[PDB]
Amino acid sequence: LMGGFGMKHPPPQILIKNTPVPADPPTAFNKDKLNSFITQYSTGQVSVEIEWELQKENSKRWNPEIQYTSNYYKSNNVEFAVNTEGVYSEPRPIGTRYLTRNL
Amino acid sequence: DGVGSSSGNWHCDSQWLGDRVITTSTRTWALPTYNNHLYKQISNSTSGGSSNDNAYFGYSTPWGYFDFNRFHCHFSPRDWQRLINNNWGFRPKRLNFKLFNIQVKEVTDNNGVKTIANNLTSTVQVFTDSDYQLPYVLGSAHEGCLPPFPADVFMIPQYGYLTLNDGSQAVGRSSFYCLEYFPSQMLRTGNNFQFSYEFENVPFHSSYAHSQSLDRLMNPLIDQYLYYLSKTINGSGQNQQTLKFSVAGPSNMAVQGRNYIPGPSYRQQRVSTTVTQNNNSEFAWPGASSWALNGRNSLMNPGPAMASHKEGEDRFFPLSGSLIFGKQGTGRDNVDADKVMITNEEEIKTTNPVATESYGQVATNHQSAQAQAQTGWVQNQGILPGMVWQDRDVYLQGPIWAKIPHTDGNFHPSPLMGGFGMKHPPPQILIKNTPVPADPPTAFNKDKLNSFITQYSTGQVSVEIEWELQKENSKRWNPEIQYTSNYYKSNNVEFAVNTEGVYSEPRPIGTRYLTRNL
Amino acid sequence: AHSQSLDRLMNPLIDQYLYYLSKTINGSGQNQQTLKFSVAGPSNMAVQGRNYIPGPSYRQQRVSTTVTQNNNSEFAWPGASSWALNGRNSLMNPGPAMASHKE
Repeated sequence: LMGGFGMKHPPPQILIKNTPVPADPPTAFNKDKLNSFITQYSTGQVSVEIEWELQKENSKRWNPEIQYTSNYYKSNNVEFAVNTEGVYSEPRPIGTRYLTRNL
Repeated sequence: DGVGSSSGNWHCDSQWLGDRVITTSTRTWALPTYNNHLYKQISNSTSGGSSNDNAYFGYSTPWGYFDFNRFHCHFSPRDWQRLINNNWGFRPKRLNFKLFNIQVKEVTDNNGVKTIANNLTSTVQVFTDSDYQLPYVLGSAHEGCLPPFPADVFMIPQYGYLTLNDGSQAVGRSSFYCLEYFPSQMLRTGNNFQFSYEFENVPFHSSYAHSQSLDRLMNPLIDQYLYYLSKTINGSGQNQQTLKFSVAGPSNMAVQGRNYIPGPSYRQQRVSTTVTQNNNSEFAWPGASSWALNGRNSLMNPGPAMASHKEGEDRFFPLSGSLIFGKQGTGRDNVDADKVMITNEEEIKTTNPVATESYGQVATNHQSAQAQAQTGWVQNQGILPGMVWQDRDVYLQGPIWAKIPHTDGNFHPSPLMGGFGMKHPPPQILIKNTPVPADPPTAFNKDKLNSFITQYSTGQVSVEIEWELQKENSKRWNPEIQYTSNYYKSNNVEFAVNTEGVYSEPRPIGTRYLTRNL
Repeated sequence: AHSQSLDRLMNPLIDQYLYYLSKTINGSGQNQQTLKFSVAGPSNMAVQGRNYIPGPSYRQQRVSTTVTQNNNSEFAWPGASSWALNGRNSLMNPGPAMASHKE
């Protein structure tokens, strides 16, 4: 209902955890579990590539279509570009529907 | 191999085939340094020990060991439910053990602030005792097991043993085992350990109850062709004597003849969970069934497997004859009855005598015209040819196996506590992190180095067991009893984690639900 | 021989996860009754649970090689353990193998 492609078996969840490394155990044995651990974190890179299948416009329309454009008028910033403080901001939501087909 | 490559993957799954189960488990362990790398000759005289029954002598070692032999280590509550509801019996077949992803850490404590650093060159040394040349600790049900919940990190328990003694002194037959005196495998980060083991043939543990008792084996419709002595008295009055006989039949059972008799019994004292019904006195030690060995009275915990109570009376339990488990976070000493988990043995009422009752009754004397027939009570009955019994039941919290002591003879060497007795159980895995000494002095000294680096190690253990199953063949019509989670709403989920992150098992789960014919 | 006894099979360092009934009496005085439990451990052995028990026994009469410590009477035949078969009392020589003396 929100949008997208419903699937019985969507792409699976990737769960990640950094394994616990405990601090020094006491010398005398204790039944209880170890609640003292080393403060720790991890870092890396993820690559996600998707292969998409396209359906090309076959339209026999005469007059020109509507398209999505960046309006030319001058502005303090560039849309879909970084700020002066280094902040990336998307100005407006972009739908998928511009080209037309016959009903 | 190397520092930056992992020694092994985490594999925790369990796969159910038709006749066979394979349960893999993986945990994270932490191994400290024990006894400052020393063997310290522990004995009762070190602290207290003013009673001869409590006298002991032994040695404590820097080594530590893996004890995985409780059931909750290898089974989740769901894999246990799936097991005991669908199957009559089981037994282990193979065992496979792995140590991997070892990490050794140095600790420096200065000015109260402490920095834990990583030693890449340090080793940890581990061996399995395959020839059973060491005192076998595992079968005694001591703490230190792999936690039941896979997310817990557990400490490895210290190894130590006891030998002969007279009081606290050592008798000349006492043995001393140096564990350094065995070949072991030394592992750095990037080394991994493994071994395989095959369980010797053990009879299937029977997970079933009986759908008929031992004293009703009979066709209720038909008479017996054998007689009994019904009437020894002609009538009231003097000199009235006759021998009348009668066909044993459905009208009068319990006088019929039958081919088999219930198992042996050693009576236990009866104590009620209701407070006021118990006596006002201390009967705990004094009124308890014990067995004496060499002047020492060893109280008799779990003895011959016997029905804990009779019929619908659950108020009472045998003093020492039942297993008692603690709940989560239960205190050490003087725990109230509500925090302990008392186990219920009543499933064996059919083949076994009640633990708190006499096995039977025997005639004391010869009767005669002068002498009346007098009968005494049998408190204990050792065995008779033709007896039939069953072993004590298996739980999630209870031990999987034990070691049958090597001796000239043993009768039915099934462990009194529970599980699978074996002459050659799966071997002990002992582990120690090798000593790294601090800076030696410059001038040579004869004495051994007593100054070491504070150090500990960490890693993962994988233990997979291959189990053999005996499937239910039952032709019963009506539905079985099964083990269920009761549906009613509650603040928490049973066999699930708390709000503080604590995992707790609410109740002990026996193995016996399905029934078979006696 | 055996280098360890049957009632010491255990790790002296570690506790048992099984309990026993330690205290049946709340305190001195009337109507004081409670069931207290305790972990069986190195402090109190001989109350621990254990998987095996010692062999069978048929009691024999005790007689001392020191003369004066024995009783003054004839207990040889009368006070001796026997087994009767078909009206005959066969005195029980070497029966179940049992330790001759204690400590």
